[PDB]
Amino acid sequence: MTMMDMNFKYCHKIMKKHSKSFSYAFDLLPEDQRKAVWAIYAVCRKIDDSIIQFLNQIKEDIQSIEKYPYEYHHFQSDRRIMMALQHVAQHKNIAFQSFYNLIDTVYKDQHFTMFETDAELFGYCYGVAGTVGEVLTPILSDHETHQTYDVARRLGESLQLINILRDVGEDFENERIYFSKQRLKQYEVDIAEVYQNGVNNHYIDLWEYYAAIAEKDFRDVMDQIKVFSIEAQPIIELAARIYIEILDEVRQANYTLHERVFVEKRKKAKLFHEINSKY
Ligand SMILES: CC(=C=CC=C=C(C)CC/C=C(\C)CCC=C(C)C)CC/C=C(\C)CCC=C(C)C
Repeated sequence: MTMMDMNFKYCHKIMKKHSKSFSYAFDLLPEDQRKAVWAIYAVCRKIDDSIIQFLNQIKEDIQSIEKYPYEYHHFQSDRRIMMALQHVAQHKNIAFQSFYNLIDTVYKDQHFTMFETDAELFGYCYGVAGTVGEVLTPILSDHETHQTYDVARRLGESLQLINILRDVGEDFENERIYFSKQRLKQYEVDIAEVYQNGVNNHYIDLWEYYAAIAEKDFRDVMDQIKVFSIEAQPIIELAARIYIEILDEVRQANYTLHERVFVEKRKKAKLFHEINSKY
């Protein structure tokens, strides 16, 4: 166990801590690719939770790395991750701009006001997850064209959207609603009310209307999975398929707003089999 290794293993710990689904999937990659993904997840995880002196530190470390990839830096933030990322950046191409978007997006959240329109919601989704998918693109593809970044973005955005959908109650508890004012009003939904009195027909419909957007985006990515390298395809199929499965979970929980639903490891394993079986 070198020193890099320990850094990467911390990264890995973080990812497995916070995303049982993506770990499950992405741990099935070649060693080189799965390490890179650990580093990037961790950096992003670190920014998402960073909340404000830490976040500028993380931005500064990343600017360092981008300017002078092959210098030693005294990282202000988390040194274990920045080394792991710096190591990646030496061998692979990192969309630094996408990190800066995510960072920007996370600033703006300290004064979160509700989105006026779906457009704003989809634009948050980009900043929060579309950005991640872009950062990962060079890792999961042999040759990176515009439609490679496009797909991975679309996947990223839809997964974030599936997040929102699972997390509706929890998010309300933390004084956040991600459904847009225009869509709430059109569908006649008061999220405060549903939280108290259970679900109804108007909620289900709004929730089902977003769900439709996700499933559709998921399908659109499956039919373009080829843009990713051959080892990564079934991995990315898996990750996505597990995450759509989250939607049927919420349905069986009757769209509850008083627990995180989950896809038990056995189901995860079932799906790896279905997907693996046709590769
Ligand atoms: C938790 C989970 C997921 C979490 C988050 C996700 C996302 C943020 C997707 C979008 C983000 C992407 C592409 C990059 C990540 C980095 C940032 C967005 C900064 C599913 C697995 C279940 C767990 C770990 C236990 C939870 C308990 C239950 C399900 C009962």
